[PDB]
Amino acid sequence: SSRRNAWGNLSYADLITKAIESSAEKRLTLSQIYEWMVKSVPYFKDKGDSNSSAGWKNSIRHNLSLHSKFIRVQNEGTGKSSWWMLNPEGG
DNA sequence: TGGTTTGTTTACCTTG
DNA sequence: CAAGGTAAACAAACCA
Ligand SMILES: [Ca+2]
Ligand SMILES: [Cl-]
Repeated sequence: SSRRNAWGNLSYADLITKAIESSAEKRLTLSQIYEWMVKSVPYFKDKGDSNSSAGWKNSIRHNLSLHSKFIRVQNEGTGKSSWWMLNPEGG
C-alpha cells in the first residue's frame, strides 16, 4: 500500500531510464536492459528464466516503443539489435 | 527450416 | 479522462 507496484514506486519507463543512465555510454540493447532488470531490481532477481520473464519483458519492449523519451538507434554490427537511449529532446 | 527475438501497435483493466 | 501495467496480434530479422 506504500508502493505502487511490487518492485517499488518506479514505473517501467523509470526503470528503463535508470538502466540506460547506469551505462557509461548511456545506451543499451534490449537484452542488456533485461540483464540490468534481473541484476538490479530485487523483485526480478528470480523472474529471469524463460518461464516467468515473458510478461515483464513484453512490458519492457512495449514501453520502449510507446514512449518518445526513448529512441532507437541503428546497430548494424551485422545481426545486432538496436541501441536504446534517452531522447535528447526529452519525453 | 522452423522456432526465437526484437519491435510496433492496439486493446483491456484498474487507479486516482 | 489520463496513466500504467498487462496481454496479445503481427511481422521482420535472427539464429539454432
Ligand atoms: Ca519510442
Ligand atoms: Cl515491424
